[PDB]
Amino acid sequence: AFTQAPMLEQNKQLPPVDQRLPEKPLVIKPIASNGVYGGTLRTVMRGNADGNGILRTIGPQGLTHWTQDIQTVEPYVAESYTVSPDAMEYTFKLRKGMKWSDGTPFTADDIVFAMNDVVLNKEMFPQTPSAYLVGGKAPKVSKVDDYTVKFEFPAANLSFPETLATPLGQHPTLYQKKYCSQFHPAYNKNVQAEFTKANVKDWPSLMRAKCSDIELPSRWSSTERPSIDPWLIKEPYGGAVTRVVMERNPFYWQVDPTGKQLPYVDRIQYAVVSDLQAIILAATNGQYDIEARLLGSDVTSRPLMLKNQQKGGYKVFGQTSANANAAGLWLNQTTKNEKLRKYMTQHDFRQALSLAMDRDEINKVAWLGQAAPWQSGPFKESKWYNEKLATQYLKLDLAQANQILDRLGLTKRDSDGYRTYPDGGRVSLDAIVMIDRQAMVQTLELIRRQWQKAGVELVIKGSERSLFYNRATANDYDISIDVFPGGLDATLNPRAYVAVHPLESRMSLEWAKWYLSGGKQGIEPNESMKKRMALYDQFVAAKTQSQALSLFKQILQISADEFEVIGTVRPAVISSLHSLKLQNVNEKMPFGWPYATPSLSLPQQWYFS
Repeated sequence: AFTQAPMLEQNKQLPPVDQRLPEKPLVIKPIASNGVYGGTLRTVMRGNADGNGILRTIGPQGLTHWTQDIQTVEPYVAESYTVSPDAMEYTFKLRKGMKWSDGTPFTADDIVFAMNDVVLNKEMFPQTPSAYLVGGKAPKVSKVDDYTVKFEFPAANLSFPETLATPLGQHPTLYQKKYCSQFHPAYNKNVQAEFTKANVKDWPSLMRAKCSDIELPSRWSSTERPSIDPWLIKEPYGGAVTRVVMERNPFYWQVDPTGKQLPYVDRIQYAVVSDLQAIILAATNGQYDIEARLLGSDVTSRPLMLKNQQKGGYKVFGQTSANANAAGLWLNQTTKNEKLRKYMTQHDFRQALSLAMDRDEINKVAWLGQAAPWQSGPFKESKWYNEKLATQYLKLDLAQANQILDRLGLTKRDSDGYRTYPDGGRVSLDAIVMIDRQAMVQTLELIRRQWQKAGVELVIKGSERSLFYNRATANDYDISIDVFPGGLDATLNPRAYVAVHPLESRMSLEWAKWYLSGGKQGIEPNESMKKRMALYDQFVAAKTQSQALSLFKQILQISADEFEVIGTVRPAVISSLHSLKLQNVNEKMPFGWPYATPSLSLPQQWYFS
């Protein structure tokens, strides 16, 4: 029934293609055209700790997969799934006859092993990955038959199919029972014997070294770890290698609509390059068939990328980042500065700071005019769009900023012209920033000059990553600048709207610590934030789509009313490229880690014309 790549037909030692495929392979409809076999995809990683560059090239092979427009998911590794009307139980049907890369059967036993003996095993994971929890509670995972697996959660868990389409939700398909059980004491009663050979103290360390985890280097550094990936490691991603090579999985489990077993492309070759400038040089000379991850953020490179398209033989395409803001101001409402805190906690003070900002200037200078003014809210293309959350207080209005600050009682000036607190002291805010993030540093320098005209002093505290994070978790900052997620991914990454992320909800990480500790640690949030946290717990456990929509829209509305975080610009278009010869790249796909882009575009159906 099916056909195969010439390089596999060249291999007389493989089983027949019909026996390498499942009985019912997943049929992949191409982005643009039915493809032809062959070729080597040339791409690039920066340094030797860039393993997600492989994952975002080949794609997580999860139980479900995002649609191209990322509005929902469809069965992927699973042939089909069902959900109970209370949304607590998900049952997945697997593809009979599907095989791992080593030709052995892929069955419910593998999913149940991955969940019950790895993911939910507390020696392996003392903290269970949140992808498999609802309100912090784990499901019961059970084998129904050789090709059916059931997940039973203790509360409704409507987001689970979406979670299973993200890179962090792929554990269910990551662990082959046969191979991995060798390193597990419930199966290998002599496993302690493997420890010294592998230089490990315990079996979780052995399991991580041999069988790995979503983002561990060990995922890509061995050639013997079985997978269901479209290409397989052949020259591995060691810590000092200069190139990685992957080759088609002869047991890949998908066909195109003509019955060709995928992928079309035979091999992927990754250059490992230490200097981002050398990557830009190579890319703008056409040496990569795809680069849609590393170059797109450096707006300084777009002019040369565009100019050299004809010379290099490539096409630039623009992608919309999922992030709502490229460099947003997180205002710390639990700042230890008691005089400042009296104003930081006032909505109108935060409003005044936003009105004193000139986002057109920030865009022109920091982003070469390629971004656009924006606050924190989802984009119009998102079902979560809230006009107020997106666009309030965006236009420069220095007169109104000063009117508000006068009304708040900050009229007395010091000898330098700055406003002072009633009790004395310059109105001054410390902003922490990671020094190597140049556009963010430049953004803060611009805001510093702009806020001077409102009589407010911004003190830039740039540092390397460790001190930047240590300052945040120590509650030692007034402002922190970093991205606002939520343009497209608001429910996946809600950190700007409700203080649930322990490192990044920097309207107050002490508030987040209170939320995550059941109120025993951290600092009790204000009523509007406690209300959102309660709504968020209700949302995660919502029993119907309509209830979930209502609850999360309410969170976004309260966030808009409170105006806790101040956006500068939504990201410029992400400049990506592919060779003109490379077909079936979805140039309309969004950009983002939750969709593992560019692999969202189904690289197994890219092909060379």
